[PDB]
Amino acid sequence: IDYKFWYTQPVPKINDEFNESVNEPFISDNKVEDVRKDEYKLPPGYSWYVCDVKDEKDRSEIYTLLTDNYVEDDDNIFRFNYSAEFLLWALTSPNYLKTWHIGVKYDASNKLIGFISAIPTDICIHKRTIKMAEVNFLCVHKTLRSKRLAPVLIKEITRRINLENIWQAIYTAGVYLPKPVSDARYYHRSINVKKLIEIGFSSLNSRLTMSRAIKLYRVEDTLNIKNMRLMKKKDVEGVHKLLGSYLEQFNLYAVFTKEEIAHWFLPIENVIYTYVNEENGKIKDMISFYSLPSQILGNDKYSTLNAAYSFYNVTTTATFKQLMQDAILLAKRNNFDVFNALEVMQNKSVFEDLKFGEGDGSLKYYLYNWKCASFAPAHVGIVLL
Ligand SMILES: CCCCCCCCCCCCCC(=O)CSCCNC(=O)CCNC(=O)[C@H](O)C(C)(C)COP(=O)(O)OP(=O)(O)OC[C@H]1O[C@@H](n2cnc3c(N)ncnc32)[C@H](O)[C@@H]1OP(=O)(O)O
Ligand SMILES: CCOC(=O)c1cnc2ccc(OC)cc2c1SCCC#N
Ligand SMILES: [Cl-]
Ligand SMILES: [Mg+2]
Repeated sequence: IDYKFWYTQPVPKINDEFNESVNEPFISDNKVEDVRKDEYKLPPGYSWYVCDVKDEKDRSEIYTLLTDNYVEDDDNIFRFNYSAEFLLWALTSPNYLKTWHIGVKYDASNKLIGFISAIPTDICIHKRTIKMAEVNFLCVHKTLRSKRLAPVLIKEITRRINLENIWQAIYTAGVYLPKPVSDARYYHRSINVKKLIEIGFSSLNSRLTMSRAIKLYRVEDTLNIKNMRLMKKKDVEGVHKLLGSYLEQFNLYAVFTKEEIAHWFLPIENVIYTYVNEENGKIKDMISFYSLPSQILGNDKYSTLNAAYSFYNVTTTATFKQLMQDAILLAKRNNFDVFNALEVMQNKSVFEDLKFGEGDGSLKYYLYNWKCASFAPAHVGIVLL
């Protein structure tokens, strides 16, 4: 492809490769005073809108746009269906900016037809910590595709981020764009196998009959780490220490403050689940996963796939395998149908033993305005929503 938008942006060209001695911006010495103060032009009949995600009705508009128009799998079986409470959690992290939650309305109907968002975070890339924006939830209504609206949303959010003297961003996508810093496949561990077969995701064969599949994926309802329990506010200092220490080994990770640990990990039912093991007043192990249902397109029995996605997991008292077997059990106890994980951090090491299957996509990780060496996905230490 020609990437005629992306080639105007400060990202690597498709054949660029940089060695470990290079870890810097494409464009440095940027000046906030020089940033354009005018909003980017939209086509006639469309207007910018600043969404207030803490207002239930604006949030509901974003929820409806994404439910009807967001990411589908390659096979068009599923569309992601982030909940409105999830959107509130994802977008109102510490020191978030309302003005980075950008909608576009079609004036004649007053309906939201496009969205993009970012939140601020400190990202460590090859041992250099940089303030970045983490961009997510880019969406154009399905009736307005291939009209070049996405570059207008990208340029408008870049402008507003640059007004805060932030000049780098991190983002992920299942599409290939110039140019990933790493690329991680999805893997899935079936929990409710019969439902996964019925909706057309999992398969059977003459060796693996339905009863044999159910037995294969059966799990014992006993934790390997007996005192794993939901995280509470008392555990924030300990989680900050256990996770922060663990993440320092990776080539790309977020540098969480204590306030960020409280926001990203304290549990919210049907949104984020974090469990900890406390021994002697120290947090020695943690499991976390978030809820991301998919709408099952056209299905008359099931409308929703409830899926848990692995977030951050660290063990110092058990094996990683035993930890992840406990995460699958915790997701099963919370009614999830499947447990999904990327091949980042230590995860790929347990996929075969814990009977995960390889999915069809991969998720590519990108930086904006940063040149550096790429690296294998076990050296990625960040999970975006
Ligand atoms: C310093 C601050 C920096 C801040 C900004 C950082 C960068 C943030 C970047 C955003 C990160 C978002 C991360 C995130 O949200 C997580 S990835 C999920 C993105 N959302 C979806 O896939 C939802 C369903 N699809 C859509 O809504 C549309 O297809 C979208 C809106 C995706 C494209 O709408 P469209 O109607 O299909 O297409 P046009 O308007 O005609 O636009 C065509 C151009 O858009 C480029 N494109 C397509 N998909 C992209 C994607 N996923 N990222 C980046 N760029 C993407 C494409 O390559 C082409 O450019 P090119 O001609 O050069 O090839
Ligand atoms: C059954 C296992 O879960 C998925 O395969 C799944 C479900 N819903 C989606 C909706 C949109 C979608 O867009 C790529 C993918 C999925 C996927 S695969 C990649 C995410 C994971 N795991
Ligand atoms: Cl322009
Ligand atoms: Mg378009």
